[PDB]
Amino acid sequence: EKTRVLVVGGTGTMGRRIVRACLAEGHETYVLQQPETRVDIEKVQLLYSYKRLGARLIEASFSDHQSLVSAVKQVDIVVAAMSGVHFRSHSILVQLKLVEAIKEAGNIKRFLPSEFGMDPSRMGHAETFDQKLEVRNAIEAAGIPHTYVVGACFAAYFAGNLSQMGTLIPPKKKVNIYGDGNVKVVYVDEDDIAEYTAKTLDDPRTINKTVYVRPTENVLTQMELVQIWEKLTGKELEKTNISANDFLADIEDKLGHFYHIFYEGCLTDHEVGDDEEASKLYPDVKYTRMDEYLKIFL
Amino acid sequence: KTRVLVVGGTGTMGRRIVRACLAEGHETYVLQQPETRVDIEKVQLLYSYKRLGARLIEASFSDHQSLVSAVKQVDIVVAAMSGSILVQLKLVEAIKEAGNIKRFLPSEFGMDPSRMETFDQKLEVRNAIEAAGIPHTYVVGACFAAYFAGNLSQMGTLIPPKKKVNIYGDGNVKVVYVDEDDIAEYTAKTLDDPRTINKTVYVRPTENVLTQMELVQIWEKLTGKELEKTNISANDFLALGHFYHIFYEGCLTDHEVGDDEEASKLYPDVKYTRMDEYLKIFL
Repeated sequence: EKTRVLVVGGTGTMGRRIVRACLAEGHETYVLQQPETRVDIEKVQLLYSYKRLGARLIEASFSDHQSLVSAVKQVDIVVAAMSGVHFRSHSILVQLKLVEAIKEAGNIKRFLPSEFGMDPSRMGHAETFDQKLEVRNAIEAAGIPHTYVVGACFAAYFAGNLSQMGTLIPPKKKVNIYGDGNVKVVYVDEDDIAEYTAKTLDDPRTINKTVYVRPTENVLTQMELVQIWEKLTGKELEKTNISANDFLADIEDKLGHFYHIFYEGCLTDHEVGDDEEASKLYPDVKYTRMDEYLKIFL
Repeated sequence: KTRVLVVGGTGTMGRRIVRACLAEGHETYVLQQPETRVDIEKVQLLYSYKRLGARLIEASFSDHQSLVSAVKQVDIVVAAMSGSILVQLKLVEAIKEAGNIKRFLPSEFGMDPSRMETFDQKLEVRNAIEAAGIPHTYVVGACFAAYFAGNLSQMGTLIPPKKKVNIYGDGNVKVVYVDEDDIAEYTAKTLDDPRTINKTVYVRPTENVLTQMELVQIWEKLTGKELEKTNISANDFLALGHFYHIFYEGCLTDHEVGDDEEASKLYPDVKYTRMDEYLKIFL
């Protein structure tokens, strides 16, 4: 009656939260560990800390198809979390090795690919979305049941820096505001994305569906967010409004993923049913409001 | 209540010291240099310290006055380098200029550079420390278990061998194997202990003075399997560097230490991790 979950990418920013959420939810949790992590002091100490909490380590490589199928047949569900900072420009596409291994094994009840972000296929008029769309097309062709978890703006990347580029912590005097800071955004603590992911991966209501992560009180414009900050610090920030016009679309150096969120409005340009939204399907997840999220920075 | 500034608090050894200081009750400070603000792993780490009670001090190593400013906020400075050992000299000159530091522990937790390229560097740092007048403690004398024990002292890996193990020599050369968290804990009990001021403290928990063969058979008792041993002579050992002094010349226990200078006897309430227990997580 307990679900066996394999987390692929268990040592990344988002991967490690999913490993810990799956353990906190009672899942028998398996963590893919590649051959090349036996020389990496922080990856070994990280992987073996999951073991202390009950996880299991299964070694396999992505280049080695039999070790991948040998790996996914020890589990019921596969979650991939393969984007950001310990990954590469194309390691989303490496999930096609996983889909081809999952189909050969036949036992997989669900596959949750690396999707935690803007819903691609809402992005036909803008590549990250093409790699994620190609991984979905392979999932669906192979007949693997899926959940896509989408719709979130990572708080460590857009909230803790007041949506400032160039930094991950609040600025001391200035803040650039995009447009009129009037575009609604969905700032979410990545731990909440991970907890929602671990509650949904075996919920029968979400099989072969998309699950939007939009906890209501954290739907917030950028100026509403920096006003949660200004209030906490008691200090009003100097605000340069940046117009849609001012367009780095040319050969300086970076994204313009920012333009999709803070100008297009594309995280909140589509109402969500309460049968498609994570805060509503899992109301027991006391998600982190952004006034509490930011307090750690004062 | 001692205040402690931990320089290098995001390294593998620094981060254990920050947590050991906070656990002992010290008022622990960690530097956050300006290069940190784009690095997500350092940022998660640093603010995970704030959540446990530590305070961050913004400063940079190329701006002398913020280091001076940073060491004035605190009584004791512990450096732990893993990120370059000679940047402790800039630290030494700021600690001179601020004059308020009761004690400096420089980055030294490996093997003692008086037996003794990183030791010309550790000794240059010591001579700056003692030229400058700064009361000091040198915590030395240990093989970190994550580099020499979990792998049963195999090179190229950090997890134990499946079926073949290499034995250096007869494997009857005594080595000292210490969990790095006990190095951090000892480092936290010692930084303000009146007896270790201007002394050198040896981390040599007696039950973890082991030959490589004795360690390989702590593993053989846990698993109940015998590994295939290939004995590798001194001369066959050819391309650390450091493996040859530790395992063929026995550098870690040429000198027998007194109970006045050794952490497990100065602090016997520290129930250090034995290798029969450190290795359990790998089965």
